[PDB]
Amino acid sequence: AVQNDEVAAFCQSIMKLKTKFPYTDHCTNPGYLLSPVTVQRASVKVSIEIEGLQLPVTFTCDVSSTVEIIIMQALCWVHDDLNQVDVGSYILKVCGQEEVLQNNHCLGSHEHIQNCRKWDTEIKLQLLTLSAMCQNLARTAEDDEAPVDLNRNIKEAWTATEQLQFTVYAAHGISSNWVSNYEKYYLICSLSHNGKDLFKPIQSKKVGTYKNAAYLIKWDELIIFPIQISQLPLESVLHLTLFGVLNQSGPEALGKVSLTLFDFKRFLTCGTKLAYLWTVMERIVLQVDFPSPAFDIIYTSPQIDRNIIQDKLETLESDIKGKLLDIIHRDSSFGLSKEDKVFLWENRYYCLKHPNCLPKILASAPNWKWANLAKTYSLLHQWPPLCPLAALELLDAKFADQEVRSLAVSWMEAISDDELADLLPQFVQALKYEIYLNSSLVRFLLSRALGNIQIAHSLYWLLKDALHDTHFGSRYEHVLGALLSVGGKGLREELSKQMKLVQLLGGVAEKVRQASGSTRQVVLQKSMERVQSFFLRNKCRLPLKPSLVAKELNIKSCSFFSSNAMPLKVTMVNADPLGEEINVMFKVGEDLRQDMLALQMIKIMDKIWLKEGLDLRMVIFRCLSTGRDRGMVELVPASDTLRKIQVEYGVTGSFKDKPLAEWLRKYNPSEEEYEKASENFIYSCAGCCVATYVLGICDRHNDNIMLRSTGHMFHIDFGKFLGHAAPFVLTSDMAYVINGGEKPTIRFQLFVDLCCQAYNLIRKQTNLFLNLLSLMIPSGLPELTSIQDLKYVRDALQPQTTDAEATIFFTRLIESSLGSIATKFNF
Ligand SMILES: CS(=O)(=O)Nc1cccc(-c2csc(NC(=O)CSc3nc4nccnc4c(=O)n3CCc3ccccc3)n2)c1
Repeated sequence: AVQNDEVAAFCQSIMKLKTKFPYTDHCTNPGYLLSPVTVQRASVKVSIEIEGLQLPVTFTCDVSSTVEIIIMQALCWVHDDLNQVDVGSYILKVCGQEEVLQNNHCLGSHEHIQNCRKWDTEIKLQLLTLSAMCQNLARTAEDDEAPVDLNRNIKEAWTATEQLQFTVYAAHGISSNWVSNYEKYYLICSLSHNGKDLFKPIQSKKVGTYKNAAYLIKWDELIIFPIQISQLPLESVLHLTLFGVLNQSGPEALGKVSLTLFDFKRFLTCGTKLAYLWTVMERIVLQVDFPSPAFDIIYTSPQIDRNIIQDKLETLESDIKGKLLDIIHRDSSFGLSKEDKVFLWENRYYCLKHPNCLPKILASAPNWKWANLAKTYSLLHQWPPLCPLAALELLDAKFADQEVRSLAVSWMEAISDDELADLLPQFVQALKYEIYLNSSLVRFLLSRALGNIQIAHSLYWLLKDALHDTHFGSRYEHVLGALLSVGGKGLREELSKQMKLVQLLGGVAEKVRQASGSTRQVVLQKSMERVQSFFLRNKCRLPLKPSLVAKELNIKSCSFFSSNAMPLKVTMVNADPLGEEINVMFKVGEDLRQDMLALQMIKIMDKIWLKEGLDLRMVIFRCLSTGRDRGMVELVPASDTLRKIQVEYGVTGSFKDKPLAEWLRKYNPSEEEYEKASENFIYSCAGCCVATYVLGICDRHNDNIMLRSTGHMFHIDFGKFLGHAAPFVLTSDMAYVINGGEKPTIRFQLFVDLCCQAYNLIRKQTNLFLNLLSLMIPSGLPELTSIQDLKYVRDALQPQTTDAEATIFFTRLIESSLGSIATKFNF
């Protein structure tokens, strides 16, 4: 009955958000995907199709020049004098791909450009105007005008002395497999804020089902906490963990319930409140009765302190300033001893010069008591703006305060769509630490989605994948409903076709696995015919890369890889005849979400390196979980497992060093071509080695390691992630490729330099990797479950030590990985 009120006011806020994104604004409503930029620290051939020219124009562009000047370098090839064409109208799309280049960005800073250079493929763009560039996704006047629908006494609280108490009445609708399995049941009640218990939990008494009511458990027990309303922060949560002692022939948790002690309008919970814990998907109703005074108790925030605290200061230098600087320059807040905490908290007004340390300060607060909020808030308002990545820590569970979080979101406005897009999973998890449906965060994400179609696309797939969390399933239903609503008729119809495609592909995969031995191909062709029927009545965009528009299935290219998963090779025809055909893997019966995380962490190491001008030539491939234990995976062309290389070589010749080199000589015959390709191997192997050690991917064998024909090395099956007890292994044929001989060369010295440089550049961002892995804890991936799992990664990243002693540390890992051939080299 406030739940309906809360939703109603959300919708009101979301209508008001929409008014800032009118259909007419091409900036915020372009109707097309933007080709992604990743800002980079020389020259290239671009081929541009031009309307009314039989041949496309090919010329050299300074990779450093802006798409804007390139657009008319290309009008200068057809037009001798360009006053009689409006350059503004013209845009540049990638051939085959309904994605448009960003005028005010470098050519070199586009993902599509960096990728072509890496693979040495033809950059193929199309010159065209806004009028002729597909806009089927654009929002309409109807969409903007349309409504938002989804899928008296006053005591203040600081004066309220009433002790927090409530009666756990009953649970209703317990299944009959429960009434057999367990005799008695019991609730563990837990009171928390900032993700931590305020008091030790209180157990209810142990009670069986009520007389003549096998669907009902009745406790009718008053529970009293040793705390009064005054002492409860606004974001205080109640957690009733229902448990069940097994009948003869340790009681198991049967479900959890969340209950905010205040509601969205700051009023304390009064009266009877119902919550729903889910077990299949069957709905049990828990009745908690809170007191009903004649009066409403409302949380009021303290009186604001306007004092501005600078100018004259103690400026003591007894090494106390040095110790403060030491903890300011500490990698992170992780491991920070209670002593380091009080020290910071006192010299906090001296730290005002180093904005990105605020998280250490807030985590070193003595408490979040009403009294002390006034001085913590004063600081926050005079505090300088934080880097968006630094602010991310302030949306973790640790900081539940609504002013901290809302201010973290204001600093984050600074971030580019292009960087947020690779950070969306973390942001979708953080939504579990907003106790209220409306919040600065969900408005920030919904407003970014309105303004940028890649972000709306990715939010879609990530919210759908969060619906499956039984505890937060309802929160995410309302966030999804608001996104789908505010996205328009255009966006939703493509997302429906996209949903429809993945479901059919999943059906096909299930049936192919069910089919046994021969006739598996015949089953694939028969099941694929329904997808053939689906494309006959629909053009559809590819979920993995919605820039690609499939129109048709190519059945004779459609295949199944030979594996326990039996993944399918889905080949599709591009709807643009300027395009190349579409190849993806659809895999069923593996939870891809962890594969997705490995990839993201690798991609962020890439970006960190590119930032500092280090290019390790990394293969960056996409993976999307479409539901639970299924999704679509990018296929890398002209690549093969290490195993398969060694096997092929084993048939002719018995030299262990020769196989990788012989495979690369076959696809790169010229000495220059072989050199270019072994150098791609040096660089990409180095990135792979660093990534393997930091992320703890210790599972690397001849099957997990892949090799593109161009020389680039990469990993595919991230089965073991953050693994505990040489973390990477360099075989003798890997060594041969880097040396380019069986004796060592300065190419091996280039390999170690690259490993160490790249390693230090990741250690300088230790705090980003920790925040990005903590924010994924609530996601329920098996080997990322506690704040201990992070410590292994921090341990691997060795942050106390200089770049000098880290370089010695990693160089010793390389000596160790070489195993027995290590003796051939000099360290
Ligand atoms: C310009 S174009 O459009 O015409 N070329 C193009 C474009 C896109 C894709 C393909 C394509 C078709 S088949 C393929 N893959 C291979 O050649 C190597 S196999 C393999 N590659 C993996 N890449 C990544 C992530 N994962 C994988 C994985 O799992 N595999 C399968 C590994 C395997 C080996 C042996 C038995 C079972 C599974 N790319 C072409």
